[PDB]
Amino acid sequence: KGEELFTGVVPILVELDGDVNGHKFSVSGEGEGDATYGKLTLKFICTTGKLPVPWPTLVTTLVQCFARYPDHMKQHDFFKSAMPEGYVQERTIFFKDDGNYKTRAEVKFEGDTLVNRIELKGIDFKEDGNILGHKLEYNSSGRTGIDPFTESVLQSQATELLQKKAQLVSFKIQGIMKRIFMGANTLEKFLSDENSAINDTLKRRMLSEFLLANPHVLLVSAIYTNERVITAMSMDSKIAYPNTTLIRSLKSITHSDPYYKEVNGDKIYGMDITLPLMGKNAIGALNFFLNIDAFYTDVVGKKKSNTFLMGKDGRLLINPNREIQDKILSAINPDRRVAKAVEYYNQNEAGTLSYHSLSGNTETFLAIQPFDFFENHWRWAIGKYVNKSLVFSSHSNVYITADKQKNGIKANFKIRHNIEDGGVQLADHYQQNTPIGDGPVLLPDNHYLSTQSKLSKDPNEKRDHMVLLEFVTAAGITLGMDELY
Amino acid sequence: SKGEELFTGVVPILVELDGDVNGHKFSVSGEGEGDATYGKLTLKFICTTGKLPVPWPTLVTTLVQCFARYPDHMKQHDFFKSAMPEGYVQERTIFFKDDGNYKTRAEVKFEGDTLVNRIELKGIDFKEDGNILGHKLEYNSSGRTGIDPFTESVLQSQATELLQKKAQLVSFKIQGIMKRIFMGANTLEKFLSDENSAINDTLKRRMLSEFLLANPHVLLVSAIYTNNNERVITAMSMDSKIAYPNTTNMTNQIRSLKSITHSDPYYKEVNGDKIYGMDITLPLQNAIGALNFFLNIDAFYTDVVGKKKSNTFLMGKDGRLLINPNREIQDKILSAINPDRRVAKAVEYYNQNEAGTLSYHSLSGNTETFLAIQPFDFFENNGNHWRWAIGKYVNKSLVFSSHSNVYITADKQKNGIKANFKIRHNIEDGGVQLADHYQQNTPIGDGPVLLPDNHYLSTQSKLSKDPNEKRDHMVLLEFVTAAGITLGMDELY
Repeated sequence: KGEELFTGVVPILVELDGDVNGHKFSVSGEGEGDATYGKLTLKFICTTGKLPVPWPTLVTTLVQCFARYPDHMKQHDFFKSAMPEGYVQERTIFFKDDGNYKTRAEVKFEGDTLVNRIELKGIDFKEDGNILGHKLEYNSSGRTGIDPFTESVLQSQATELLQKKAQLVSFKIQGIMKRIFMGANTLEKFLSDENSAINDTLKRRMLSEFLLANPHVLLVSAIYTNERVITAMSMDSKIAYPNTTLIRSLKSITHSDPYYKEVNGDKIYGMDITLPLMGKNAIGALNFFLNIDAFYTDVVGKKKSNTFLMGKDGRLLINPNREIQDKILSAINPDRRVAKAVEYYNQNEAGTLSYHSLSGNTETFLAIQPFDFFENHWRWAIGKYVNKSLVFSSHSNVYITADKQKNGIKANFKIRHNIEDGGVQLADHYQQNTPIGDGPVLLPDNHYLSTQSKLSKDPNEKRDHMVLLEFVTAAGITLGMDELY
Repeated sequence: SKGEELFTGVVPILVELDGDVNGHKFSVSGEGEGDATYGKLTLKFICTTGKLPVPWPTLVTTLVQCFARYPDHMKQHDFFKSAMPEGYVQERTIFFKDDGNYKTRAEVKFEGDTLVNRIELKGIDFKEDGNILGHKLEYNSSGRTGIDPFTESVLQSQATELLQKKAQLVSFKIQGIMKRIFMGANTLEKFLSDENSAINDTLKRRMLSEFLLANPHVLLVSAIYTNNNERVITAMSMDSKIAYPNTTNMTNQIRSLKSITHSDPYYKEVNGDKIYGMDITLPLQNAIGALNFFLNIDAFYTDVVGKKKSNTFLMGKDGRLLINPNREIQDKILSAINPDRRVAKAVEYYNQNEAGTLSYHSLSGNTETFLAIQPFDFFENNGNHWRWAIGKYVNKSLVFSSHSNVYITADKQKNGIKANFKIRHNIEDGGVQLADHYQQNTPIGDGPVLLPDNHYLSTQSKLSKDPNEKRDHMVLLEFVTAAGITLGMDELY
């Protein structure tokens, strides 16, 4: 019921009202979540001026409702269950040898927006100490609480997953293209030389069917060299038969370089694939225009995603950002490491690589999956990429446990903040979540939530601010008493 | 590594152990198979000298990491396979705390198609009344001694998701194949529907043959004309050749047809072979005739099961096995094959068109099986009729057993690898018997090998017995996988 509210991208708003040692301040946040992937993209601004505390101290306080719960564990999800009315989330954060935060928040829906209103009160802080003195670092470093084996598992998983998703897109593209070429061959067999057996009217019906069976094709023409051309074209839902006009040397399948075709007032990106009708080996040729733009949803999906389709020389055939379509990768991105992707492509070998992204000043991890769309001329490649600095950052964990007396959940965990020039500042978290409203909620079995966070800055934001990117995922030993926990 | 190429399929395993522990000489012979693709090992070990003087669990690490599953991105770090086929020497010293120690030297190499493991083991300084020589260790692991709950949470969740995902991926491929059949069938219907056109029967035969050529999962197709020039044009995909057989009161059932239909699955006799399939019959404002084709279900064997046998099945109405690795249970219902009533949860998933997992006891052996069911429509109803389901299953007791790990590190001097690890054997009335392992592997041949970056190998093992084996023996099932922080240490630490 609440899971249903987290099916697409959800707009996030967060308002924090804070007072630490008498220093009052306010933080406003905006962004979006996708629980399908556990992705959180957030920007926070301090509206009162300078923030009196380090930004890292307020991350756990500033939405576990966007945690990715594997389908087998979607019954242990209280955060989404409490939606749409919401949940109260109170914490006490003890900074060792310093003050403590007391937070009370309300995470609820206001229309399509998931809101997080927070009241925070801090006391007993040292004015010269790591918090009020701003001596904590912006992001985590060092091996303090990182299990190498655990991180090995998770990293290997991430890399395999990225590689697999690229493979799965390729297969889907190949499926679509296989059918086109299979049908094109059949057309070739009938249109070859069925003099009388096939009258032009019957030929046209075969051409229209080809288009109907393969919506990724815009038009198809049989060019006979009774020099003539029977052409069919797909206008919206409707097959029309335009009267084009005008081979010989052709003796093998060929395709044009991709280009834009003007149909109506739209420019459609595609390519012309011409197949000879020979006969006695050149009776004519069959040509069709492959609508590459018709693959947008097949490559990128219904929601924007980090997927691209790439051709000869690293040319972007499909991309979420339409502005870089038809542009070469190495000509758009200065980072010369991108050339590894064209190299993978040219060697018809799948593989990963790292490069700097123009969009976002982030290190990007990219999986390239080359594939032949017909059995380097007939070769494309899928690209799946992700924020490298996020995906291979350390995981912090919270052991979620049910509190029956309060129809809710509880959790205790330790955040370790890096101190300037050496050492760790402990922040001992105590949490209790209670639903808003007396409706049925899912009290879960014990399980873990695992978070990767990366802090950054908006180069164009003049005010005191934090950009927060996170992955949040749920894991548990729930169907496996076979290990004897 | 040209070695990895030797581990592409299932590989036969043989293991010979020659043992001496405090003067008690013994010999162990092992047989089985590995698939490095999945990290799967299936082994049976026999003691040929009589009773084994040591507990079987003490010998599982001695009695084949060449079969570890290495992710593509970590392949350059697979020393074990890179040393093949010439092989590697694997020496260990195993210190049993407050007791004796094993010294093993083994040679893991190829002898023909068989990966062999010849082991010489020498044990000294053991207490005759102690956990080893006194047989006071248990058969399998128990208790929370050295399992990180979080780590096991990750791995278990991964396993469950993976199993569910693989079922989904087979379903899509089946749907792909079926989508084209029905797309082509519709086109046939459009052309064969106008008998009053210039579509001569000869042109109809060509369209029918193309349909078969484009869709090799179809055995034959017939256009049955009823309401004028009573005739039947049939094409059949014979031995790589499209032939045109000549058939001549199912004429009123075609007259009765008012939507697409399929027969119940059955076996059709073509030549001397029974081909399992079903008839799909499509009508040509009434009923000019019908188009019928026979869907060869057996033609989906490789699409469902793969080139190597695997734990996949294709299931129809009432839990009927359409495709299965074991051909003997084809056409049989799941609930009528397996006594375990929990199998009915599959069938329930199927009827509700909802994916999900379940547990049941496998006829196979005495194994608890974990099964993911993925229902899917192979044609677009509000009823079943046009629904199948994929089943992916695995040994539940193995997949959700604890993982033991070894930190593999390179030894540059000896052109090989090294590792230290600790196994905790459960003591009968008691606690844990530590077994501190020290390992050093060196290649046999003087050829190039891959010295790896540091990484982990992770093993799940389950010990069992063959009820029909009268001799002292161990049945060992294992998963072995490789994991590492290789392309992301900087972003991390």
